[PDB]
Amino acid sequence: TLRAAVFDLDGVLALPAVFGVLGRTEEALALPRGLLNDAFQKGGPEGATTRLMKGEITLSQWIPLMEENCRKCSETAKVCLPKNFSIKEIFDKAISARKINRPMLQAALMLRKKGFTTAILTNTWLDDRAERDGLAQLMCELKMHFDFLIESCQVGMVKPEPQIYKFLLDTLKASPSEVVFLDDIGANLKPARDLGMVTILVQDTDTALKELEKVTGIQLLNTPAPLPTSCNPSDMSHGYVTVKPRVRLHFVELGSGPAVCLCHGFPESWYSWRYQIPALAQAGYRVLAMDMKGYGESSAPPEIEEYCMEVLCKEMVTFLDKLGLSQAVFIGHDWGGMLVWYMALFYPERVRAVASLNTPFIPANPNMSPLESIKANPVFDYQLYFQEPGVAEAELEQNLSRTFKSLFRASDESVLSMHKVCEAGGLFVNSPEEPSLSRMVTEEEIQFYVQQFKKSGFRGPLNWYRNMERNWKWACKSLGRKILIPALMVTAEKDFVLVPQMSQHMEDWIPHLKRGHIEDCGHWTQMDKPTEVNQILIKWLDSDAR
Amino acid sequence: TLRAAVFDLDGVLALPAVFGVLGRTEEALALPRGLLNDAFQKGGPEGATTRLMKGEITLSQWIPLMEENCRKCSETAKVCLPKNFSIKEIFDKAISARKINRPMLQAALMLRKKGFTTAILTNTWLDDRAERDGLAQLMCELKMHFDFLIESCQVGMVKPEPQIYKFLLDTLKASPSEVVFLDDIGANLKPARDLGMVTILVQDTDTALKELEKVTGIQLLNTPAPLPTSCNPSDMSHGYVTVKPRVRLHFVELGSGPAVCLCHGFPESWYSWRYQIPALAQAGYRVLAMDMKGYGESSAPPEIEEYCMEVLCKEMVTFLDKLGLSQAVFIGHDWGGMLVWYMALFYPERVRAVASLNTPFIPANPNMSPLESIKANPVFDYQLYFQEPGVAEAELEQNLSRTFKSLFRASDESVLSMHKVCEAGGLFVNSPEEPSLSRMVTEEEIQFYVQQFKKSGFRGPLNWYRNMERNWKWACKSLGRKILIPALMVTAEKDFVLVPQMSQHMEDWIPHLKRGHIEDCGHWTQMDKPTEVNQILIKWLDSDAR
Ligand SMILES: COc1ccc(NC(=O)Nc2cccc(-c3ncn(C[C@@H]4CCCO4)c3-c3nc4c(N)ncnc4s3)c2)cc1
Ligand SMILES: COc1ccc(NC(=O)Nc2cccc(-c3ncn(C[C@@H]4CCCO4)c3-c3nc4c(N)ncnc4s3)c2)cc1
Repeated sequence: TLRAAVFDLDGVLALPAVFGVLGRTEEALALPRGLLNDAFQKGGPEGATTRLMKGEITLSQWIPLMEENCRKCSETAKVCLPKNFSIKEIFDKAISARKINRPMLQAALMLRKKGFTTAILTNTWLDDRAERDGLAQLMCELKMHFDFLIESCQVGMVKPEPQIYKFLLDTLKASPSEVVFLDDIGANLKPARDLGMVTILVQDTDTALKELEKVTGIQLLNTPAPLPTSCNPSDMSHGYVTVKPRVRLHFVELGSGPAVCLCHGFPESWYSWRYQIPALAQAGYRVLAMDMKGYGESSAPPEIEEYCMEVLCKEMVTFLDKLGLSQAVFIGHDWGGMLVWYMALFYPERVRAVASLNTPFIPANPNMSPLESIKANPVFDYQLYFQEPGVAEAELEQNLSRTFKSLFRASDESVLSMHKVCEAGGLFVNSPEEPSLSRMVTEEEIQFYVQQFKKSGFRGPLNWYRNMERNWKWACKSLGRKILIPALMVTAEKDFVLVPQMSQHMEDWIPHLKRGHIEDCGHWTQMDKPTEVNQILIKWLDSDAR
Repeated sequence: TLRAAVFDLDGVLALPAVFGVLGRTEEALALPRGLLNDAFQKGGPEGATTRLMKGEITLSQWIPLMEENCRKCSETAKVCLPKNFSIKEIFDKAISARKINRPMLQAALMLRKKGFTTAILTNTWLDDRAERDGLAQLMCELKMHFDFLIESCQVGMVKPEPQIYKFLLDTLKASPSEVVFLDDIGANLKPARDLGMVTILVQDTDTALKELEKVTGIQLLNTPAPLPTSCNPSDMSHGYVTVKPRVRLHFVELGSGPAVCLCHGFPESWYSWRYQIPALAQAGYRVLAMDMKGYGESSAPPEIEEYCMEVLCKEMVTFLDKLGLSQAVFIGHDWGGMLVWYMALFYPERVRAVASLNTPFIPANPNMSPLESIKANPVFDYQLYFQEPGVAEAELEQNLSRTFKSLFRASDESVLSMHKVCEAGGLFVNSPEEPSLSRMVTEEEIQFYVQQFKKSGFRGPLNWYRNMERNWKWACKSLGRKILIPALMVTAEKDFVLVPQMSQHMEDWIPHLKRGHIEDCGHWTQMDKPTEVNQILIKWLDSDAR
């Protein structure tokens, strides 16, 4: 019968409770017990605090009124408030110290994953303090995970008034018996109970979650570590820049701070960074997740030479110019990782820092043709298969769902055996018509890639491999250079195409190179090990990129 | 015969010349005259500096080589270099001190305006220093104003090599006699002259521009103050956010730094901010120029209530949520100015600072109907004309070019007389069928507005005026509040609709309100006085918004 879960903010989704700081202050300043809490609730439904919680006045208008109540209370109690007593200081510190209650958020996230409608119902204020951004940032992080956020100061009603509960029920489109309501204030829980809602008085989080698990029949405690937050394509800001007459680049954009340009590989999408986008934005960065040239909503001209590294890099520099960005940190994976090393070598003034997942930096051999190197290693046979225009396109485009389900597999999921691809006559000749779904992806996520690839197919993406000679000639111009800007190389233990050992000599050309290494990780780094990718990238960004 | 102008960077488009710092350093450290300049050019075409200028090595690889040449030169000269002599420090300071030569840039801008192809040809380096962003920012500001930027380190050729001149001519698609080439180095001018180009040796800017004016036949010196840089719609980054199922918001985005959300008025576009967008981005802000709901590429649902302030504000808060922005500075003009005051009153935690052009903040009268106030003032008669759905739409949509040419007029250009609009039967009844073009706009800029309005017409825009009662009821909830966040009110002397005196009591509700005032400025503030709007906004942003 239960299908909705409602959470309070202070003392439930965020700890320590801002309210509990009035008690801590009394103790720290040796004031009479309850003095501050009494001045706070002074006047009850007609008092200054209710006016604040209903949105009649702002927090900065409330501060002097709370101070006057504090003076009145101290007078009656026959005590003196200290020399430099400040309600502003006390509240600034309390609000700043209040952080998200991670296990409570995890429980809300699990209930919503299981089909519950979730909401935050809170008695809050209109915050106009100079330091208001901290609270704004917290409310943003929290709210994205819920169906509804109901704030007393916006609705002009306050808990425990019965009208706010009828408003919640109307917002939820649910009858009281269908709702679990969690609150740390027993008085605010009473009208929900009186209406017939399941109520949980929250003291310690663990007990509250045990009651929540018992009543919902859903495992919320001791659960496995969840995946980082992903992206819903229709909820993102989509950006479009024309870099030249027939070429436009599409990107997804989230967050504020230093620009972080994410560059996917083959045959991928901006969506390959879905687990990184929210995390990097939350870490204090402005994420620009590209659809590389030839992919998704970006233009896909047919000509091979439109996909040589020199032109791709020139376009990424134009992309920055048109957005008015002097620099970006460039993070690439696979072919994207190759491009980012080239951006660092040719346009260091535009590259704040550079990081590559899997793709090593190997200097060009000015004596050997690049095709000779590919022929020497049996693992790179698929690249010769990719050479003849039309051959790989026909195979990869034949059945899109089959293509992505065969490609996107974890290291233990029987990934494509790429030896003798040319001899066999294709990539999927020993592959099932209907592959099983990898643990890394949902059916819906595969259908997103299928839909994206319906627009342009595989011509542009395969063209990235068709400029060996052109790329070699351009790379030779960089032979006397070193990469001296901040650089990170992330190796994936079980990537059998871009093996960790291929990166071993990078320090000869990148002396200050920093590294990351991910164990039990295949080629599809971002979706294989998203938590670890996020951990490595955020740590390096905060230390080396600002 | 002349149709192309080529400019050097160091000593021509940027001053003081980075090269002249070697001489200043010798003088300041009392080193033998020419010692540093000699170590700099040591080895000539085979030396370290040519390798740097050709892109063989980066600036950070060059620094130790220059230091070794400095040691060799001092040895031969029988002198000692000082205790803490640093080539890095010297160059960091020289590059940072180098600023754009504004009169040279103005001359290039005028020549391009008159149909010249313009280019920058420069001997430069691959900058990987920790402080490289300063130079990146300068190159970005400069390059946008030119057809081509040719950098020695990217082309692998250097002035005075004849190949770079043949490459320039091929890039320009011009014969030498058609080209003016300006350089501060006589040796680098010689091959252009030998090819038959018009050459100008640049010492002082004034003399160089007198020679340039004489040879081109174009007034470049003593010219009137130019307009700020505008926007070419096809060169901007275009962003799109779905705020709810049937509503998407479009915006143009430029720059990095604190988010600045520009909100246009009626019946306008993001393009109404064209002179502000480049200037604010250059000032160190991330500009988000909206197409407000009902306009341009943003959705335009037909329902009146979709355009009440409460819903418009809720959507702008959702817009911030989806972009991952905790706050933005909100700057509005006209109806946009009305919305920004409402954002400050209802969502102060999301508003970094608020500024309005022309639109005052007038608290709601809880005793009088908003329609009663409009009827009391004859100037607001056009608002009653705007009430009946369909009437104003038919008149404004009849001839789009006529609508915008009649509307967009400076204070001295016989703007619409809005008295007895209802009695007359319309806005344009006493207006010509073919209005003259205002000095504020080009024919092309009018056709941009015409094209934008072809999509949705005037229904959504007029609906902003159709929520008087709803807006009044919502505004009454804010009657006990004050705006205590940073606020700027900009009045326009000759706006006869939004008169400066209408803002006179704003300090009663916004005690710390800052002001700007623009004389001889009509209603269309941004295009009437763009230089002054930019000056007022940048000054206030830098002082009050970060
Ligand atoms: C079947 O589905 C797939 C999907 C993705 C891939 N991934 C790739 O093919 N990744 C990729 C991306 C970019 C370059 C390479 C690559 N594969 C082989 N080499 C050859 C080098 C040369 C000597 C040692 O290995 C390179 C590289 N190309 C370059 C280059 N052009 N410049 C610099 N370093 C390298 S490494 C691979 C493979 C199969
Ligand atoms: C014919 O082409 C045009 C193009 C643009 C305009 N511009 C406007 O109509 N601007 C505009 C925008 C927003 C509000 C108003 C406005 N016009 C009259 N009042 C009435 C006030 C009330 C008492 C004194 O004047 C208001 C305002 N509406 C509000 C509101 N709803 N809330 C708060 N303050 C105001 S001022 C005007 C006019 C003709």
